[PDB]
Amino acid sequence: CFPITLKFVDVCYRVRTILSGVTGMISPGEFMAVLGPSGSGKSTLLNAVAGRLHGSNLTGKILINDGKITKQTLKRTGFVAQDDLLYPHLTVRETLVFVALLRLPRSLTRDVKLRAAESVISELGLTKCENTVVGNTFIRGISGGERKRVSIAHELLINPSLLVLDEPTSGLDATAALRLVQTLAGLAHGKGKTVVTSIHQPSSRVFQMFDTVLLLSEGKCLFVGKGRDAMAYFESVGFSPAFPMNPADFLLDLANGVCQRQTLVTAYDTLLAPQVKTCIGGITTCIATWFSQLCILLHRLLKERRHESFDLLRIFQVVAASILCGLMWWHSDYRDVHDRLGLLFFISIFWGVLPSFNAVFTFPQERAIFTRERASGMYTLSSYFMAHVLGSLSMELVLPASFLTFTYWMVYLRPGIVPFLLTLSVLLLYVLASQGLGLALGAAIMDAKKASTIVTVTMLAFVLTGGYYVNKVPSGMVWMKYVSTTFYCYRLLVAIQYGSGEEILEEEVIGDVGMWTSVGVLFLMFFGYRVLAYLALRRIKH
Amino acid sequence: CFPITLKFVDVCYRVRTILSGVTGMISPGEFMAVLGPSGSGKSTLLNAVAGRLHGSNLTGKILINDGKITKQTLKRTGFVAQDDLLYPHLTVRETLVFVALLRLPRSLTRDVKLRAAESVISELGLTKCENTVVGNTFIRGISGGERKRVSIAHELLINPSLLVLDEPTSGLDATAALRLVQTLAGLAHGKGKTVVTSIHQPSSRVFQMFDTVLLLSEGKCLFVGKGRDAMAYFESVGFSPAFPMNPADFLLDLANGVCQRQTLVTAYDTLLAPQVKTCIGGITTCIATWFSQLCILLHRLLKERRHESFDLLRIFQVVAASILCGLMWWHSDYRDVHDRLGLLFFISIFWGVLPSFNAVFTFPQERAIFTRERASGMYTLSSYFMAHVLGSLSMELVLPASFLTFTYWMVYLRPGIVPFLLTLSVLLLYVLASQGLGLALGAAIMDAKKASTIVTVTMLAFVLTGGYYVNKVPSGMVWMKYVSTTFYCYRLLVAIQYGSGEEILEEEVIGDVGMWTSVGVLFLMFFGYRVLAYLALRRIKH
Ligand SMILES: CC1=CC(=O)CC(C)(C)[C@@]1(O)/C=C/C(C)=C\C(=O)O
Repeated sequence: CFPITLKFVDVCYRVRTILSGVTGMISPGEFMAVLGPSGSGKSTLLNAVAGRLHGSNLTGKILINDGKITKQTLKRTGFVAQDDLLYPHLTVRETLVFVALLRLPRSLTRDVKLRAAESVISELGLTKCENTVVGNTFIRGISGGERKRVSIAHELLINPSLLVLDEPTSGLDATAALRLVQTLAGLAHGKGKTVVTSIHQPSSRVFQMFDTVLLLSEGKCLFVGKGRDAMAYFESVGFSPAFPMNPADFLLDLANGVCQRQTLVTAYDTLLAPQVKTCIGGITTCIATWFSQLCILLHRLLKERRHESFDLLRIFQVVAASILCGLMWWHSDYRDVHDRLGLLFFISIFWGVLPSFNAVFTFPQERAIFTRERASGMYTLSSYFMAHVLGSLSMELVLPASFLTFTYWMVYLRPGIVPFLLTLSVLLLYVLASQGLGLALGAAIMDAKKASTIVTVTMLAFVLTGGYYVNKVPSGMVWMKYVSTTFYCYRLLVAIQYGSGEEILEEEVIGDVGMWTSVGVLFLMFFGYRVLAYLALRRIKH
Repeated sequence: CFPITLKFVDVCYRVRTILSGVTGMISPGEFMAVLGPSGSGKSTLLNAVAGRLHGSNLTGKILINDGKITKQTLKRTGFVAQDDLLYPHLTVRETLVFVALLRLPRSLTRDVKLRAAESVISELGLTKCENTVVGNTFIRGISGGERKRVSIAHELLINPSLLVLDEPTSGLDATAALRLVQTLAGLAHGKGKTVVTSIHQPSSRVFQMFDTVLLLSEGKCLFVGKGRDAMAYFESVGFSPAFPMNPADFLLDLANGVCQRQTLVTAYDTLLAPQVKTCIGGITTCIATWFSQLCILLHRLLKERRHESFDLLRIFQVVAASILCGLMWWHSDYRDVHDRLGLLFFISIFWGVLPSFNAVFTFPQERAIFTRERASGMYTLSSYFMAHVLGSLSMELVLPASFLTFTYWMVYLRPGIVPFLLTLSVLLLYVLASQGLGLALGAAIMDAKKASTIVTVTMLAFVLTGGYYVNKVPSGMVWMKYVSTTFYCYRLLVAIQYGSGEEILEEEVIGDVGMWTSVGVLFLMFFGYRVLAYLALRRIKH
């Protein structure tokens, strides 16, 4: 009930000039294709007419519906990008319901907000595959011609009226590239939209689906016409095919100089180009809509935190370490101290290296998805950060709580329920204070290979200064132990099992720092590493 | 000076039947294309006519030059496969010289064996790019249209006369797919070869380069003719295009039933198919040619072992560990034993975990290249295995020999040159006996992710039983220490630094196993892990 008339009369985009003099207008109900050679600037004319390149070095009068490009007339414009950014473990129906709860406004009820994710299922051909998982090339899911049809459905929830795609039929085979163009011509004809696209190398019966074409040979345009008379035009200039050929291949051969392009630029500006020119509170509301954004993001990512934590090779490493501790220290005796202290220091190494090494892969693997979803009005950074914080400290407390229950009663540590719940609490605090070091380095580096070798050097300096290997620290590096997390875990485990002398009586048992000082620093390192992981994600200003 | 006439009259290939009734003959000097839909069995007719599918379920009379397919008439047949398997760090000229020394026979001199790798450089268009490295999508090297032109040059060194390619112009852009077909039509015309290929979706002026075509729609063939009269044939049956279209797109549309295929199969067998039927010592020699194969393989892989060992993130981890050992134990004193024993056990952990973790990535990353090169008469397994054994024990002795020289003289171990060359020898033997555990597990599993978690569990059981953490092993797992490599390294380092009492006098200093028993087991584990790594590569029978 509201059409749209795109009209651009612009001039060059100097980075060399990518575009130089292009022009043309698009009416409602008109499926248009923009085709040229590779590296000719057809990915820039689309990207600058949806409103994503402006200001610095782009001058022109790209005007939308006899007006001006505005934030008001930009919510009704969907730019389907070239690559697909989806979560693998979600199903196709769960993908489009979680997106529908974030894109659509909050004034609507939750009965039409998931009804409008149901008609988009049937408007495209996504009805047979609404229960299989999406997957990737690791997880066997939907086909490649349907992942593109989901990404088009991501942009049709907001009901746009100018849909600008960017090479849709690239990578698709011969019969899904035809069927995807057939349903895009149904949107422009049967619904009234203004679909604009750029096909790389169209086949012959894909070129019969177009209503308006546009050539681009390194800047300047050669033909802006209806498309059925693209061959009747070029024979008036003196060009014709010498053998039966695809019409989209002849006029794409004319663009890069191959004759059978100096006289094509000149004849356009004198015969065809001066013809289209003639047609020219907010207090208690912003709190409750913050927690509404957080409850949706904990349910999207719940299947992703479960695959990341409960991997079948991370279970085998904990099962294999829980039997070796239970067999080398089987039925230990408490009055030989040098063995009991080596049990309590292996636990501090093992649960400081595993939560901290696997946490550097969280943010580099999702920085391409996040920066697309953020600049679409779905969520800010403070609610995407607090869904990885709260979603990881609920799933990472399952394997160390099962390591210790199986081990504590075979290796014969202190009996009773009160020295067991103190050993469980110090261990689970040391797990949470140790993956914050992984989140702080993985978000300040943004490379999973350069940050996996700095977190290894960092946890090497925390082990050697933990107080077990070297006893006489050489008077210049005594400060090095007060910043290591392994030092504060190991001196708490010994204080629970032995206390302060009086029953074992070598003053490795008697500590030097304290009992409450060691737990007040592991909370300072728990909150202090999630702040420095947020200030490094704020630093990437888009 | 020896042409070849391929002639196949075969019947079905039942795995459902992929092929069912195809036939046809190819003359010398005739560039032929085999085109059909995806999943129609055009990758099987090529793969079975070069001589790579036979015996079990393939029956027919595929005969070469009025004869029979034989090992004699199979050296002159080059099957250029679909994917490219090249080493990245070699240049294009060094790639084709190392292959020319292996493919060509040994009776020739080494003046024409690299002259025949020089004319193949100029016969293809590989003259401008004969000095840039090959690379991959990690290392910036040659373009994608030239990596295919190197893989064609890999097969033209032996000078074939029947060149069978398999989708060459797949992934290439619009103007390198044309230029690659133009030089393949020059081999069939200007040299006299018999080029057979299968193009996926040819453009219009690529289809003008063909001399003979063949359609395949799920088994049976529809047209075997000259190609220029493929449109004059189908109008005699009653099919014609309704709009101007690529001729390779009309008759590929007829294959999968789309009309504008029941009457096409019937009309072929009655009108066109009964027309092509009417035309129907060794003792001292095998030693010296083993070492000649080994000297070529150490020079191919020398740039690959250098990138695998001297990576700039593996240098930083050794530099960062050599300063922490030199600063925590700076100017150590020899008469406090509990600190000196913790220096000697960290060294045993650090150089047992690093050579053994990085050795499991050697054989899984090169099993696709090796099984193609082996079944081409280039090398056997015993000379490919002894080039990874001898090429890795020369490059892995550089970082631990520089760790110990910087560390031994700051941490103040025993003075003199004779206790230093004993500490260097025990360490370098423990490095070589530890990567054999990586080569044994990485060649018995053939997966870099499943074998990286078993080598971590294995080196966890070797640390806890090494004799440092637990002193009183609980009487049932005392056997577990005699198979760990860390136990035999750590008890040798202590025996060099302290001897057997008499100057420090706690019997952790006095050993229990011996001085020569501990070095005779580290040679048994040095030779015993390269045998079990060869018997697991012999197990993959092609
Ligand atoms: C050998 C190994 C494999 C694992 O399972 C993880 C772990 C961290 C425990 C370890 O790296 C052990 C390291 C040890 C014991 C000490 C150290 O660092 O000085």
